[PDB]
Amino acid sequence: AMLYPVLTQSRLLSDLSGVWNFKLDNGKGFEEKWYEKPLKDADTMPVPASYNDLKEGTDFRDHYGWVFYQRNISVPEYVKSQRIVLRCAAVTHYAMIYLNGKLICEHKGGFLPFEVELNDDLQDGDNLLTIAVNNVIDYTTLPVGGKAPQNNPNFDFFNYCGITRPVKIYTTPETYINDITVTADIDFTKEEPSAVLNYNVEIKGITCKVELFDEEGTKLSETEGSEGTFEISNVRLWQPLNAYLYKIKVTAGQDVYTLPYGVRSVRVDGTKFLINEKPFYFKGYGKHEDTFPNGRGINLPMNTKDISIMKWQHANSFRTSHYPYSEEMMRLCDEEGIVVIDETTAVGVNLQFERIGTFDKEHGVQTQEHHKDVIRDLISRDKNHACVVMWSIANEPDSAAEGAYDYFKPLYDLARELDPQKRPCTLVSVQGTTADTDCSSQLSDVICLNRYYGWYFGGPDLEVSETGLRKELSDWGKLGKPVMFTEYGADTVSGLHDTTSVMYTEEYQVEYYEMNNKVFDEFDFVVGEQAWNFADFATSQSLLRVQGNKKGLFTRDRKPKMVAHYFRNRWSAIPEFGYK
Amino acid sequence: AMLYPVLTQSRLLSDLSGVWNFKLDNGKGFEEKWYEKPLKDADTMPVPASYNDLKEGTDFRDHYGWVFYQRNISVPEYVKSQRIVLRCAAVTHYAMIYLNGKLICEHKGGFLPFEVELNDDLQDGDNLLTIAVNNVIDYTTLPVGGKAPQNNPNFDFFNYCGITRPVKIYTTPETYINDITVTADIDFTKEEPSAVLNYNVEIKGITCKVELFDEEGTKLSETEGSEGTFEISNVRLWQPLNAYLYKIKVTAGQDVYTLPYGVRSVRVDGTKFLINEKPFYFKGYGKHEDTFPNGRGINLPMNTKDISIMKWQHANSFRTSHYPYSEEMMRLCDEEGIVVIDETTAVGVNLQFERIGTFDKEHGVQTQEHHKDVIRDLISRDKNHACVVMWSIANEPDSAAEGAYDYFKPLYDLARELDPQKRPCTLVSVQGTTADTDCSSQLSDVICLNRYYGWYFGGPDLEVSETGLRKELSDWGKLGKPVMFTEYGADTVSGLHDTTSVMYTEEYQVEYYEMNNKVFDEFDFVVGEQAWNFADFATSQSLLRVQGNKKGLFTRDRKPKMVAHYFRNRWSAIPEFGYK
Ligand SMILES: CNc1nc2sc3c(N4CCN([C@@H]5O[C@H](C(=O)O)[C@@H](O)[C@H](O)[C@H]5O)CC4)nnnc3c2c2c1CCCC2
Ligand SMILES: CNc1nc2sc3c(N4CCN([C@@H]5O[C@H](C(=O)O)[C@@H](O)[C@H](O)[C@H]5O)CC4)nnnc3c2c2c1CCCC2
Ligand SMILES: CNc1nc2sc3c(N4CCNCC4)nnnc3c2c2c1CCCC2
Ligand SMILES: CNc1nc2sc3c(N4CCNCC4)nnnc3c2c2c1CCCC2
Repeated sequence: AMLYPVLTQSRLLSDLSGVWNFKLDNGKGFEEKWYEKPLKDADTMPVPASYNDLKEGTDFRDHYGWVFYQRNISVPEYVKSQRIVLRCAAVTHYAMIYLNGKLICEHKGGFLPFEVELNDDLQDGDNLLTIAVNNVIDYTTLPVGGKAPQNNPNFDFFNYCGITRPVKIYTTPETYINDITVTADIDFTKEEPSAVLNYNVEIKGITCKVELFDEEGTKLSETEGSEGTFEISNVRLWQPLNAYLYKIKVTAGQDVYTLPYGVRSVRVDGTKFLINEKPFYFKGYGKHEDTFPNGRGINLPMNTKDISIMKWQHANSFRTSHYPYSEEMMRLCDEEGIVVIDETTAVGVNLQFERIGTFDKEHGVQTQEHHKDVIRDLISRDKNHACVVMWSIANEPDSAAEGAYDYFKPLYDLARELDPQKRPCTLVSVQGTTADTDCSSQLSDVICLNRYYGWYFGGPDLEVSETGLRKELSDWGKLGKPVMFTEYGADTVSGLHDTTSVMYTEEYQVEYYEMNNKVFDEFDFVVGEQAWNFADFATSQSLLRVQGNKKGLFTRDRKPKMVAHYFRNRWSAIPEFGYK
Repeated sequence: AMLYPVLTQSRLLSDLSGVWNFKLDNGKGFEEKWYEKPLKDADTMPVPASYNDLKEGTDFRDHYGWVFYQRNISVPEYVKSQRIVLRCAAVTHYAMIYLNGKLICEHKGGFLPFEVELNDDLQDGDNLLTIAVNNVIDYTTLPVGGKAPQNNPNFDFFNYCGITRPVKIYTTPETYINDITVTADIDFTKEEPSAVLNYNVEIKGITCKVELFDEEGTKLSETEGSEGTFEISNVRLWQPLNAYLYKIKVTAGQDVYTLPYGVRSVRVDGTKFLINEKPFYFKGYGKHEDTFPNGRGINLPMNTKDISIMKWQHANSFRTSHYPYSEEMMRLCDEEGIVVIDETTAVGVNLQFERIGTFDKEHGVQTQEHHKDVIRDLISRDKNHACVVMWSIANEPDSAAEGAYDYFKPLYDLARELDPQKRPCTLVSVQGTTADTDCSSQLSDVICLNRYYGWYFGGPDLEVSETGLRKELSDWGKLGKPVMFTEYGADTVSGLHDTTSVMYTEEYQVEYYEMNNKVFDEFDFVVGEQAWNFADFATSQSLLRVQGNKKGLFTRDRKPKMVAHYFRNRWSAIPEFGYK
């Protein structure tokens, strides 16, 4: 369980972000005890941020192995009173915290938070904090390092690493709040729908009371109970592009924490994805925590810029593509009313492109245990987010291979059981699968395709490509379930133009999406269009990557390609609800 | 009078185009007799083409003065039988032909054809042809060289010079055809309109008979008479975007020449520009004979490409901006059905931007005599072109200054009297004039404005700019005449993009034209929208020119800016006829 550190009367918060000392491991790093003494001949390195692009030459950009972040720490003795904790929101890949020279914590997983307490190794005076980060990826990591001394991603984005998100120090009373959970039942029956919310607070280390406020701070109800309930008639339902967030003050044993919460219902019904009992239609794109020169590092300004562009463009949703995003971005979609598809680090679980099969148990992937710890850690983190309407177990696994069904079912189950809101589960299907062959047809509530008819398939022949896409999508309808496209797009170099289009031209990109959009619009069970990608992003080099991935509607610096004006006009004529 | 040299049973045609010898005058050129001996230490230089960009360094690009083209010539004695003529379709600025060392011809005016006969200095064997070209521009040239050793154009395009169009050698019988003229009267009354055409052939140095064919070569009528007539019931009327061209074989004294001709009526009526008695609406742009690295040189392929793009874009017209275009392009618009506004070299007749006034007679411009010879030479050349529906006496003269009316009336008159079809006359008004102040309000059948509300005026404030444009255009309506915009646009660097537009961005360009187009659409007396410019073109350097003029809808190599897709959608929903 991981609550978002905030400033409360009961808890303090001090950011450690800034320029830290930094050294690339030379192999002999751990041998000598760098985590013991202050790094020598060190380099400077802002935190929070990916370090790959922040220096010059390939030696930083393409480093294999470990790096050492190092910074000094010092708390006021008058604080030992309360509990001292170190929250690392995300260290890409493996983290190893040393204080004063001793290991204190260790973590696997580059995109989710982890904490460690400091009360009993926090010395007096100036303490030597050391965070060593490893970037190696393999068949035991999610995301999955392939075989082709260098990391070779089995995924189409660059392997940005370092202290990707912030490192803070918060405190707490000795017995504290540790995990608040809230769910809602809404009775749309009444012409003025109302709702009953179920609280479930948890403490560790006494009386606990719950206060419920409205948008403006107006209190409206109170109760006591580490597992009580609450009633709200004439309830302001959170809605896509129309967020309403209540707030919640849990006072419990000299400790109080506040939580926003939006009241809405998610439910699949036949070929309809329903939000607050209405037939939604996804409009938006798959995104990437990718900016220059931050790498995958957190970027509050671009977060707001990205959401400003989405509203300008008349979109309503995005998918945390290939990894969970920052907590800040998740809260922002709550405030702004952005429907989010929250997705795990499970990309590259596919060895298809003697031959080893993906789910061979001696020579194939070794990810299921960690895949489970991710599903749990992620749902623990974002369970209370009204923006989250669905979960994505994995992006493009070899889901039509043998071993496939056996791999994923234990993970779907774990997901369906750990979501206090029992939200729809899916996985994003790669090109090649079909209704009959895809283990997703059974395990998933929503069929999410990534199809590229007009690019990989059939490009530059958009007629032949249309025939293919009708044929395949037609078949997908026989499952009687909601199907949305989570990726489709074409690599386009901003600036390349032509009257009779050729591939890579802004005109070819617009035509591609006209064909796909025409076919989408023929099937009432298509409940979503999400283009890949929102914006150009960095990938590993290869002959097929024109200085990265150029499938964005926008450039890496958020300037619109012609296609961005095509979608803005199309999405403006398509409602959040009732499109079918 | 100048007929377009073609291949006829009576006349031969041999192109002299190719790589000629070429030398930049060093001042001492004429002193020594370069036109006498073969140039020494010469350079290579294709003809036909502007020479400025065909070499490296500023020394070619920015040469002040004379250059010497030189090529060898040799005719088969068995030709002396017939008349031998040298037709120079266009030598930019001043031309001076030498044969074997003797001057044979001289010309002023860089954009119209001129010929000279060779029978009596054409030696036997190999003859030394020499064409010396001068690029100097001043208050006595059209276009007008300003005061700010270098040419400073008082016009916004680069001063490309050299043998701009081709040099050929044709022959003729001794008594020959010299100028055919045809006009038409159509009786739209009948439900199957018919027409009577009036021939007017001219010979110099005998029987002459006229044959009339249809599109496919089917003869349909014959007659005799150097000034006879002809009748055609159920006539195929040439029409915008629907050309029908009859042909005409004038056999006369062992000499025959063929001429295409289209039957259509042009007539202004109130606030309506009527073609074949219907209310036309101009759709298109102002263009420039500008390609790389040809300079202003002729370019048959780009001519066809430009016309292909216009049909793709759903345009119907263009203006020979700032100079008459090649004969080939003029014939092409006949074949393809492009309405053309034929315009003279008279740009820069405006000194506004002790102070000298434009039409001061000692210190101002000295162009009226030549301006007249241009009006005559031009109408003599293009009189029979169905594509030509209007004449432009001058682009942006100081038409609201004193002396203005006196300057232009003699030229309007000369124009209105020399057009066998009595076609509408105009001049294109610069920013600043108004209905009351513009000598064009009286002399012109169509008010043609060049306004820049949104750029020079008011940019980046498109609201304030709209208020200005409504205010001014409103007033222009009080004249009860047809008003079309012949220029409006905004400098746009292909590739610069933004969601919240800034000037120079493809998005700002599209918004500019949306505002102007909205206001245009409010006034039923606006009969035309022609954007400036069709494509990016070269200008003299200055702080206000981003590597030339970037106001094109297309780049200099004909690739579309976003705005080119905005117009194509708008023009597709606007008819050639009946828009009002
Ligand atoms: C019709 N038959 C084909 N089907 C396919 S599929 C495929 C392929 N994957 C697709 C799916 N993406 C997904 O989409 C995005 C992207 O690819 O840009 C990624 O950014 C994103 O992270 C990822 O989710 C990951 C990788 N990569 N390369 N070639 C192909 C290919 C080809 C053909 C025909 C021969 C040529 C290649
Ligand atoms: C609203 N008040 C103004 N009005 C005007 S007018 C003007 C100006 N001319 C206009 C008209 N063009 C014509 O249009 C094209 C073009 O300009 O690109 C040319 O290519 C084309 O050959 C030619 O026909 C020739 C030149 N050049 N520079 N500044 C201005 C200016 C300015 C202001 C305010 C201050 C800033 C400058
Ligand atoms: C794991 N992600 C991928 N998935 C796929 S699928 C497919 C294909 N197709 C699919 C349709 N059926 C016929 C064969 N052809 N070539 N490459 C691919 C392909 C690739 C990758 C990533 C590595 C590069 C190629
Ligand atoms: C001959 N072509 C021009 N015409 C014009 S008109 C105008 C203006 N305006 C017009 C509206 N009334 C208020 C003043 N301001 N600045 N420059 C100009 C201007 C220029 C040129 C060419 C040289 C550069 C400037």
